Amino acid sequence: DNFVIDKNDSRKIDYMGNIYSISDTTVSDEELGEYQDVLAEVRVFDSVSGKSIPRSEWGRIDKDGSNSKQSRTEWDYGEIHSIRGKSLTEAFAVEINDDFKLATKVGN
Repeated sequence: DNFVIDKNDSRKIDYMGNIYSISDTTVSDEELGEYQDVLAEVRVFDSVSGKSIPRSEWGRIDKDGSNSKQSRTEWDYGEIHSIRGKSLTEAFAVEINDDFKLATKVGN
Protein backbone atom coordinates (compact mmCIF):
# COMPACT_ATOMS: atom_id res chain seq x y z
CA ASP A 1 0.00 0.00 0.00
CA ASN A 2 2.66 2.48 1.27
CA PHE A 3 6.00 1.70 2.95
CA VAL A 4 5.74 1.93 6.75
CA ILE A 5 8.57 1.16 9.21
CA ASP A 6 7.45 -1.45 11.83
CA LYS A 7 6.15 0.39 14.98
CA ASN A 8 8.12 -2.21 16.95
CA ASP A 9 11.15 -2.39 14.67
CA SER A 10 13.04 0.50 13.04
CA ARG A 11 14.95 -2.19 11.01
CA LYS A 12 11.76 -3.70 9.52
CA ILE A 13 9.31 -2.53 6.86
CA ASP A 14 5.56 -3.22 6.96
CA TYR A 15 4.53 -3.04 3.27
CA MET A 16 1.41 -4.71 1.80
CA GLY A 17 0.94 -6.32 5.26
CA ASN A 18 4.19 -8.24 4.49
CA ILE A 19 7.34 -7.85 6.63
CA TYR A 20 10.84 -7.07 5.18
CA SER A 21 14.04 -6.79 7.28
CA ILE A 22 17.37 -5.21 6.28
CA SER A 23 20.56 -7.12 7.10
CA ASP A 24 23.60 -5.61 5.34
CA THR A 25 23.90 -6.07 1.57
CA THR A 26 25.34 -3.18 -0.54
CA VAL A 27 23.13 -2.88 -3.71
CA SER A 28 25.17 -1.59 -6.71
CA ASP A 29 23.57 0.53 -9.51
CA GLU A 30 23.79 -2.44 -11.89
CA GLU A 31 21.44 -4.37 -9.56
CA LEU A 32 19.32 -1.28 -8.67
CA GLY A 33 16.22 -0.55 -10.82
CA GLU A 34 14.30 2.76 -10.53
CA TYR A 35 12.87 5.09 -7.83
CA GLN A 36 9.97 3.62 -5.82
CA ASP A 37 9.20 5.81 -2.76
CA VAL A 38 10.65 8.61 -0.57
CA LEU A 39 11.29 8.52 3.19
CA ALA A 40 12.00 11.27 5.77
CA GLU A 41 12.44 9.97 9.38
CA VAL A 42 15.31 8.56 11.53
CA ARG A 43 15.39 6.00 14.40
CA VAL A 44 17.85 4.51 16.87
CA PHE A 45 17.81 0.79 17.98
CA ASP A 46 20.15 -1.82 19.62
CA SER A 47 21.22 -3.89 16.61
CA VAL A 48 21.86 -7.00 18.74
CA SER A 49 18.11 -7.75 18.61
CA GLY A 50 16.63 -4.59 16.96
CA LYS A 51 15.11 -3.04 20.15
CA SER A 52 14.01 0.50 19.26
CA ILE A 53 15.30 3.22 21.62
CA PRO A 54 13.14 6.28 22.54
CA ARG A 55 14.09 9.84 21.52
CA SER A 56 14.75 10.58 25.21
CA GLU A 57 17.84 8.26 25.05
CA TRP A 58 19.25 9.53 21.69
CA GLY A 59 21.57 11.88 23.62
CA ARG A 60 21.37 10.87 27.29
CA ILE A 61 22.56 7.26 26.94
CA ASP A 62 23.01 6.30 30.62
CA LYS A 63 25.46 7.62 33.29
CA ASP A 64 26.05 4.28 35.13
CA GLY A 65 24.06 1.61 33.16
CA SER A 66 27.34 0.56 31.39
CA ASN A 67 26.01 0.12 27.82
CA SER A 68 29.08 -2.18 27.21
CA LYS A 69 26.73 -4.87 25.69
CA GLN A 70 24.34 -2.46 23.89
CA SER A 71 25.26 -1.31 20.36
CA ARG A 72 23.02 1.49 19.10
CA THR A 73 22.53 1.93 15.37
CA GLU A 74 21.19 5.15 13.86
CA TRP A 75 19.46 4.55 10.54
CA ASP A 76 18.16 7.43 8.45
CA TYR A 77 15.12 6.66 6.26
CA GLY A 78 16.35 7.12 2.71
CA GLU A 79 14.27 6.61 -0.42
CA ILE A 80 13.40 3.18 -1.76
CA HIS A 81 14.34 1.86 -5.19
CA SER A 82 13.47 -1.36 -7.07
CA ILE A 83 15.89 -4.21 -8.00
CA ARG A 84 16.47 -5.56 -11.51
CA GLY A 85 15.10 -9.13 -11.84
CA LYS A 86 13.40 -9.07 -8.36
CA SER A 87 9.94 -8.13 -7.05
CA LEU A 88 9.44 -5.79 -4.07
CA THR A 89 7.49 -8.67 -2.43
CA GLU A 90 10.67 -10.78 -2.14
CA ALA A 91 13.45 -8.16 -1.94
CA PHE A 92 14.14 -4.50 -2.70
CA ALA A 93 16.66 -1.67 -2.10
CA VAL A 94 16.52 1.07 0.61
CA GLU A 95 18.85 4.06 0.98
CA ILE A 96 20.23 3.53 4.54
CA ASN A 97 22.96 5.91 5.77
CA ASP A 98 23.40 7.11 2.14
CA ASP A 99 24.05 3.46 1.08
CA PHE A 100 21.36 1.42 -0.76
CA LYS A 101 20.82 -1.81 1.27
CA LEU A 102 18.97 -5.02 0.38
CA ALA A 103 15.90 -5.92 2.48
CA THR A 104 14.34 -9.41 2.37
CA LYS A 105 10.94 -10.71 3.53
CA VAL A 106 10.86 -12.24 7.06
CA GLY A 107 7.91 -13.67 9.07
CA ASN A 108 8.57 -11.65 12.27
